[PDB]
Amino acid sequence: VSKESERIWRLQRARTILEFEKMLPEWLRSRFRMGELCKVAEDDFRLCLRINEVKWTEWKTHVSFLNEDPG
Amino acid sequence: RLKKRIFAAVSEGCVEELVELLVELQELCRRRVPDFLMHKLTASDTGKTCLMKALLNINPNTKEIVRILLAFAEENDILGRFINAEYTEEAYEGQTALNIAIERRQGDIAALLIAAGADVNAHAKGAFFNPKYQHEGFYFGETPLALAACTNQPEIVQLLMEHEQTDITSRDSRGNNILHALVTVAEDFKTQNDFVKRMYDMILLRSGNWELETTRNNDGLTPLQLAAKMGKAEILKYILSREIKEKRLRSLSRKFTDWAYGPVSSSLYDLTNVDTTTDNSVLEITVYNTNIDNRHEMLTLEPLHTLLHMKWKKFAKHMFFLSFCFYFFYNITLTLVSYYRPRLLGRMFVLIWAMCISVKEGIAIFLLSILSDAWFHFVFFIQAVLVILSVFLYLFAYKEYLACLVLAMALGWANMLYYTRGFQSMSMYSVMIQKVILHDVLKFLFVYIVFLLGFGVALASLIEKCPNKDCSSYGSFSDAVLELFKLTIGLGDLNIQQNSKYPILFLFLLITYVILTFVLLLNMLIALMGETVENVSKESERIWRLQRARTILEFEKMLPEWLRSRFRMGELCKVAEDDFRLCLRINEVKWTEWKTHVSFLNEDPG
Ligand SMILES: COc1ncnc(OC)c1C(=O)Nc1nc(C(F)(F)F)c(-c2ccnc(C(C)(C)C#N)c2)s1
Ligand SMILES: COc1ncnc(OC)c1C(=O)Nc1nc(C(F)(F)F)c(-c2ccnc(C(C)(C)C#N)c2)s1
Ligand SMILES: COc1ncnc(OC)c1C(=O)Nc1nc(C(F)(F)F)c(-c2ccnc(C(C)(C)C#N)c2)s1
Ligand SMILES: COc1ncnc(OC)c1C(=O)Nc1nc(C(F)(F)F)c(-c2ccnc(C(C)(C)C#N)c2)s1
Repeated sequence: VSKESERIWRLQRARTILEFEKMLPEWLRSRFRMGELCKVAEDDFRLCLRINEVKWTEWKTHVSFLNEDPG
Repeated sequence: RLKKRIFAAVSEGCVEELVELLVELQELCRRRVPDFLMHKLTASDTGKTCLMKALLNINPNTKEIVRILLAFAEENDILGRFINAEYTEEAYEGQTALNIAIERRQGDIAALLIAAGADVNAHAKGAFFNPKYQHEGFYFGETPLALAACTNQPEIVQLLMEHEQTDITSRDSRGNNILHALVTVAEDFKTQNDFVKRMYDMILLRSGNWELETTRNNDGLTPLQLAAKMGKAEILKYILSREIKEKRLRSLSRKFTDWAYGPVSSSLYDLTNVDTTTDNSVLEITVYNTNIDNRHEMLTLEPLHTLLHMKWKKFAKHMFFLSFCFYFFYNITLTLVSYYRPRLLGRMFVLIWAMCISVKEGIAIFLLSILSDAWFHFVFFIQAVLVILSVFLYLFAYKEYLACLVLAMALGWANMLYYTRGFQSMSMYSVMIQKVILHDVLKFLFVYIVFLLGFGVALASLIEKCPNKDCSSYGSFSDAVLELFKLTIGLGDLNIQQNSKYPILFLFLLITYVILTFVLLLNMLIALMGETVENVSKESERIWRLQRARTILEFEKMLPEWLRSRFRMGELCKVAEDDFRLCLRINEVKWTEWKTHVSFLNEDPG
């Protein structure tokens, strides 16, 4: 139950978040609507969500980009 | 629209001919001066140049790209302020192209940029490189040497230290030099393969001198005290028991074998900033810091363990037994004064010792997590306060002194735990000082008050106003709350006759309350027990060792200066040409590592 607690809390929170998001008026949802447009290719322009993660157990090297300039 | 073209041609790298033609066009536009060229060569939003964008995007043709860029920069006498350019944004301020070349593990281009004249002291003084807390940003040391050593690039660390203008004794914004940074980044037993230990040893031997290790950051900590502050058990074990076997760097060691004959070997350990004779030593920091949860493994290191054992066996055992005896006779006198209360030999030794304890523990509190280590200070102070208050109320004409006197007697017999925590019979109390006081008892109290109030209302509501014992002990809300409390205290009795219009609903709610309070109590019970008896015995032994070290250091602070100098662990030993550092001798016998003994201070053992 140590972990089962986290399981049940996560499930209840997800269901609560989704039903609350359903309760809002459409204009409020359009106001919140996380995710920003991003050009990915010639004409792709998809709604992307930026996720800055820190994996402090890293041993590798990264060389790729879309906007190499750190945001 | 040429800036974006140069940046795209330099980031994509699909062909260097694109950037070659674009640079020809740029030079043509420049002929019709340096500030214009680099304002067209940088991004005004962050300050990044095309060199950083070329190194941030490594591709199979990036070495030729940086060669082309540096050739074009030197062909215009601008390469000085172009290879040394740095970000301007608040988050990544100070980051230059050498930081990016090292963070991308590009050694060849790094040598190229250092040969071209990129200053090797560029401090990445940004809010991303100096995070407020870890896991939000990347702190390596704000320097190319620290970045090369933290990312496990000993080739670049050699390339950086063999350079001429490098500052090995450079201190970043946090005050850290390279060694504080290495201590900060060092992870664990087998997580980072102990490469930080390798870099620490290599950088300390390269610059063989005591300045890197005797340097205090902005918190007044040296790399050794910084390994003590954090829970870096591996780096602390390395620095403390560090034996250099080279002939020139022997004075850098902190441990010196001087004695080996066969398997027998008597080794000296250095106790300069370790043996509580200074401001705050590895011993003080390791014992008193309650923010690592690793003192179990750091207090068993090579000099610290024997230092604690020696202090104990030398004076702390005697002081501890003497204080236990004094408190035991204080409690016996208190018990005999409380039993023979006047409803005569000495009833003031109680009073003088109570005032002594109150002032001592009060001064102890005044100089300060603080409910687990410094817990007994509060209860000893409260007991002494109760005693002196009982005396004051007794010499006044108060008959309410007996309550405080009996409470003080009982609380003193309870405070007798502090002396008997490592006796295997007061184990559960010693560990539930930590377990139950944290949050489970307050969660239990909140839920129990909710149960009590709700069921008090639910049961008092069900009862009918009756002509004046009312046939019901669940009368007003307070009587129902009292009956319920007495119930969970095993003081009551449930009867089916309570003068209700709904006796079955009343009985249902009463039994529901009983069962719910039992569930609550049993949750708290299995929490307080949490047996795993092997692990709970580890916990009790660990608590005993931690408090033993803590009280050893407490007792060492009470002695005067002359008694401390008369105990003074550590024999003075000459370890170099003229070093003469206080050490601590430890004899060992190893029957496995058979080696010819060429490092020693004395050739004649004994
Ligand atoms: C080794 O222990 C002893 N040996 C011989 N005699 C003794 O007492 C005569 C004792 C002893 O522990 N006495 C105590 N006194 C008090 C005081 F409240 F008065 F402070 C105690 C106390 C304090 C706070 N919370 C509780 C709990 C949670 C248990 C409740 N309810 C109890 S406990
Ligand atoms: C935080 O809890 C509270 N705080 C303040 N007041 C309270 O009640 C006054 C309470 C409380 O728990 N009330 C309750 N109501 C009812 C009910 F009759 F509705 F079923 C309870 C009940 C009765 C019988 N079997 C169960 C289960 C199925 C769980 C078992 N086994 C639950 S319990
Ligand atoms: C209807 O009863 C209940 N309903 C719901 N919850 C409950 O408890 C959570 C209870 C209940 O009986 N509680 C109790 N408390 C205490 C106390 F320790 F405080 F004295 C109890 C007690 C009293 C006297 N001798 C003992 C022995 C020596 C047997 C022990 N051990 C225990 S009994
Ligand atoms: C005063 O406490 C005692 N003193 C001396 N002897 C005792 O044993 C008889 C007792 C004692 O515990 N009596 C109890 N009866 C019951 C009941 F289930 F019937 F409600 C209890 C109960 C209530 C709620 N949740 C549990 C769980 C699920 C945790 C279990 N298991 C058990 S507890």
